[PDB]
Amino acid sequence: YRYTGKLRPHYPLMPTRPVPSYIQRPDYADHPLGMSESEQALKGTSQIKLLSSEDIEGMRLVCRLAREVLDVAAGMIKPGVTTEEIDHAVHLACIARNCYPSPLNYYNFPKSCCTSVNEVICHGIPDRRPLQEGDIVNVDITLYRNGYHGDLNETFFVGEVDDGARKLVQTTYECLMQAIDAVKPGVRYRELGNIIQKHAQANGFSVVRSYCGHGIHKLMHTAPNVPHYAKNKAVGVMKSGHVFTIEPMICEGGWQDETWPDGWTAVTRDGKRSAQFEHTLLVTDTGCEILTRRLDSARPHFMS
Ligand SMILES: CCCC(CCC)[C@H](N)P(=O)(O)O
Ligand SMILES: [Co+2]
Ligand SMILES: [Co+2]
Ligand SMILES: [K+]
Repeated sequence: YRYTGKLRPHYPLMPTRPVPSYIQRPDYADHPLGMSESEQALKGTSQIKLLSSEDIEGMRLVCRLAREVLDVAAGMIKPGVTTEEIDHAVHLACIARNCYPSPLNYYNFPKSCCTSVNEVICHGIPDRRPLQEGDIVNVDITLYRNGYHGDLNETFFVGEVDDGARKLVQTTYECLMQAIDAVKPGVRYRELGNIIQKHAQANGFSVVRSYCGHGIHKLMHTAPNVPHYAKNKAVGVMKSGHVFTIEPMICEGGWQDETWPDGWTAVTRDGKRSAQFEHTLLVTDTGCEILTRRLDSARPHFMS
């Protein structure tokens, strides 16, 4: 394998972290290949679930807890801390909240969160590499509680970063907020990518195409599929009761991605940097509730 950038995996990994048996587990947790019976059963569906009041409560809770855990991880970002150390803290933080770390054994994913440094687009595996001054790092948190998953991520600065890093992360955040702002009943899911690409491109960045936002509730990933690029073919129209994510990945260079031989780590083919933010959103009668919103600050971590 020829790496696309300077980053390399830092192995061996610590042995897999166990979750106490009293934490309720999603169906794939114990599947030998980490496959989900219920996602298999609904694979290929276009029908978007209208959540019940009890579902909405379940989603509010799990998403609030996911936010808390992401916030635990943000508090750790600094030069010298390994992504593994971050994952350990995130794993304990999930357990402490009576939640299962959703990524753990999802299609055999080895860790409890995704850490994506620099040219990693998404799904980086926490490992022995210490964070370095000037890195950007996304931490992606997904938690599972009482039958519900809650999904969010933020990109962070590691010490002082260059102007190019500032601009990429800022623009990425602005792309997310511009898309969220459009969400309300009657809007086509395919329109969000127009908004995202328009802003990214205006700033000289490209929009990853291979990974999309998604419905989320009882399944981790389900309808609708939500592309972040312009003129996509997404099916569906927003209605009050819909729950989905928007999670744009934006890049310094080209949009093209490839996967490391670990089967997960998605990197820019050119080796240039990529940033992402993600919220889980509930469509309301009037607009949208940001279920994974920070409660104790109006701003994401990179802005302070
Ligand atoms: C590799 C795992 C993928 C998933 C989380 C897994 C439950 C991510 N949080 P995503 O949907 O890519 O935001
Ligand atoms: Co996520
Ligand atoms: Co997601
Ligand atoms: K990245």
